[PDB]
Amino acid sequence: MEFLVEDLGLVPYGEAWAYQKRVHREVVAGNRPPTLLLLEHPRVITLGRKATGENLLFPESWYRENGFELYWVERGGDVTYHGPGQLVGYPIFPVGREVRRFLRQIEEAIVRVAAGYGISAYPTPGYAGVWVGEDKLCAIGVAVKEGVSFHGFALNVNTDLNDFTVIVPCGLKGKGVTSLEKLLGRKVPMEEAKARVVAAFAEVFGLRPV
Ligand SMILES: CCCCCCCC=O
Repeated sequence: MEFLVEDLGLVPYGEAWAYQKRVHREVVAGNRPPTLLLLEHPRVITLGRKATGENLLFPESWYRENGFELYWVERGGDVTYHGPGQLVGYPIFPVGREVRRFLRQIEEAIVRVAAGYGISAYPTPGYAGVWVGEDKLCAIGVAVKEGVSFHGFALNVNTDLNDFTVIVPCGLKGKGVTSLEKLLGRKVPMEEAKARVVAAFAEVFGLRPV
């Protein structure tokens, strides 16, 4: 019937990760409703299941020297970047066995958010995440353990898109990355993007937000 939204604001990746795991435990135990965490991270690169050292353009020592944190994680995908101005959403939801369906629902929610801004976005038949033309507006990479999801999505609102140039994803993809700011030619308030994401999730999943 319901999902809980928690706005964590700006939180370091490591502690936010530990929080994800604690939230996940409670949902698995049936002691917390499905939970959508909304937040930002300080500049961080994460390397998922498919990731290798060639997903990094520079040596990894360079990243830490230049203001990035770097972590190896168990989510789908290879490399991604999170940083200020990017709305990171961690839906920690009792999805069961239907992971592909859950991914499609996240995609749909993001497509709805973009539509609210007058932007035509699509999952694309062939590339993970949500795209506007040849550019990726939102990365998506989930993990599921004991039938409950963690990690999630990363919607570019006012992201510093220049920070993506130092990472080199592998596989089938479009040409670039984009943000609501870049597409609209002006910054979009983070509090507003959060509200619209909540509204979109409520609609797609058919749950009332608390
Ligand atoms: C929380 C968003 C994670 C997105 C990871 C997708 C990377 C694709 O290869």
